[PDB]
Amino acid sequence: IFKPEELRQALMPTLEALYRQDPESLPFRQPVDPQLLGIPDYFDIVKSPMDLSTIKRKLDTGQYQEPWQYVDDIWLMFNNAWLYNRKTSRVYKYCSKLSEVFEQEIDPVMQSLGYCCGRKLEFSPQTLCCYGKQLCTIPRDATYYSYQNRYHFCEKCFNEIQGESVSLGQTTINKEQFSKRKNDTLDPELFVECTECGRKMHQICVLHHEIIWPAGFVCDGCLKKSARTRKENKFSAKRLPSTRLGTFLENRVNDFLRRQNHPESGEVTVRVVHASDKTVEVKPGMKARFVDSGEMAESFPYRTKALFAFEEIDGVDLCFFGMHVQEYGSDCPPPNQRRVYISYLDSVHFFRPKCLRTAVYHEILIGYLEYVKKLGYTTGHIWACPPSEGDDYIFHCHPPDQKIPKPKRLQEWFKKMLDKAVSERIVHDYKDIFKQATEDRLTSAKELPYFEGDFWPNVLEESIKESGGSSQKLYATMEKHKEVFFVIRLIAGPAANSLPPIVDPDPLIPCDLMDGRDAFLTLARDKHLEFSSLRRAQWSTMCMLVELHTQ
Ligand SMILES: CC(C)(COP(=O)(O)OP(=O)(O)OC[C@H]1O[C@@H](n2cnc3c(N)ncnc32)[C@H](O)[C@@H]1OP(=O)(O)O)[C@@H](O)C(=O)NCCC(=O)NCCS
Ligand SMILES: [Zn+2]
Ligand SMILES: [Zn+2]
Ligand SMILES: [Zn+2]
Ligand SMILES: [Zn+2]
Repeated sequence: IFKPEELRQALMPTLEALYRQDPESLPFRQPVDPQLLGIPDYFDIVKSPMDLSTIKRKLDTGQYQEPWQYVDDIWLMFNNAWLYNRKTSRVYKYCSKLSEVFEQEIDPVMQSLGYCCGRKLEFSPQTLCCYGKQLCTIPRDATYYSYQNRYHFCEKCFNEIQGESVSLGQTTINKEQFSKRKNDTLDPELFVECTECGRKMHQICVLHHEIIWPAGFVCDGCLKKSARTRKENKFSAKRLPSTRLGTFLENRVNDFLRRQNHPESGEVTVRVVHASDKTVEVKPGMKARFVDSGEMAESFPYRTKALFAFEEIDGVDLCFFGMHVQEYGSDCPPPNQRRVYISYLDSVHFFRPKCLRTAVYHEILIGYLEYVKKLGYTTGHIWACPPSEGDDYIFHCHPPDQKIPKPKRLQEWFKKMLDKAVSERIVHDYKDIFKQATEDRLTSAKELPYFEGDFWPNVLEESIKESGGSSQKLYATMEKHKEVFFVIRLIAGPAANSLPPIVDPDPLIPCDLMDGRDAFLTLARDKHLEFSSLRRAQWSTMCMLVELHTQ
């Protein structure tokens, strides 16, 4: 509890800053009189009225015990006006102007009072899909229909359907049973209370995790007064178990950074966090065509691995790169034998120094190619596909100012990586899929490597059925999409035919969270672990690392 004069003296200047906005302030200076103002339904919408005078009064008369209560009322006033008035209206835009003045005023005042910040924070809104169509989606603030907070429909494709009954999966629900609502909900950030001074701070600002510091949160202010420091965070990236692969990659990266000798470079940590054996099954079209006649294996075994790179930024771990791979060993049947495929990779653009970021991503990929080559994998495979809009390959909720490359830029990026790999004599050469097939004198679809989740298994299903029994347009399909599909020769020619068994020295690593991309995306979504800002990514990394350490 601060002395009421202490609060008044500190906060009143922020309130005056709003008052002295003419004419913007005027609509907010006195309690809304619904009838006088010619608006009867105001209290049907606004259930907790608030205005400057009411706030001034509570402030003058010591009704606030702590400054966030003042901030909450200010924001209640603003949201009341944004709620009742149209986006295009006068009062709405006035309100917006006041809120901007307020945000700028309030932040340094709150910090003067011993707080992390004075900002009002809320999480990004989740994207709502549609059960009506494959990748239909609902837009923020626009109206939609939902059932059991589970089945949602865009206002268009909801009214599309003839009649008054919807079908969810095989049971039938009257339209009247759906909720009509706007996608305008934003969840506030959480606070944690200093156990000594009692100040409430943003959990993400102070990075307090209950598992890491179970004794409780104590702010930096209180710690410094008694010359204390937080107990060490033992749930770090560095303390995750090492592997031969992780070590090899991180040595390559850090040796590169040391050669560059750029100011303010940090050490990179690379960890393999999952390794398990899986199988890809041939889909029904291709299986009817070639498996049932014994021309192709019904399935192919591979090892999947997930790996991540971390850097320390402002004293804290930051996960900035992630990748999953499929590795088809020497025991695997043709056509997949001794091949690696990149399932997906992703990044969060906070790496320092910026001007070595791309270089470092390339070093990770070149190192990985070099490593599997050494094990006796002959060939790498890359599908250059950027994420579609609003999908994330690995990291939930990217920074809005992280641009997503289009296909031509992404293709060139892989080419630049591979060209460096060739000049280092790691990659022998590489070709697009069409040229490679030509060189291999390929004649049938059963000869194409068959990877989990890849383009070619799906397009082959489509092709066989379109042609009513089918390979017919295979060269044409390859030519058409060729720029997107890289085939990378690690071990060339006669040497590729007489190799010893592939023996991976690294053990299996059971981690369900990292068995493919879905589980970590789901976790992140369910726990508001975004990678959309430096501070949120630092929080999300901290939580990810606790999860990886605790199993
Ligand atoms: C693939 C990836 C690691 C490469 O990123 P990168 O090497 O750091 O740099 P990019 O390819 O993003 O692009 C480089 C520059 O183009 C800009 N840029 C990227 N796309 C752009 C676009 N479409 N329009 C305008 N500018 C663009 C970036 O802002 C960057 O500018 P800068 O010189 O200030 O750094 C990263 O783009 C990523 O994680 N992307 C999303 C996932 C993805 O595309 N995965 C592919 C799966 S195969
Ligand atoms: Zn804060
Ligand atoms: Zn729809
Ligand atoms: Zn404190
Ligand atoms: Zn530089």
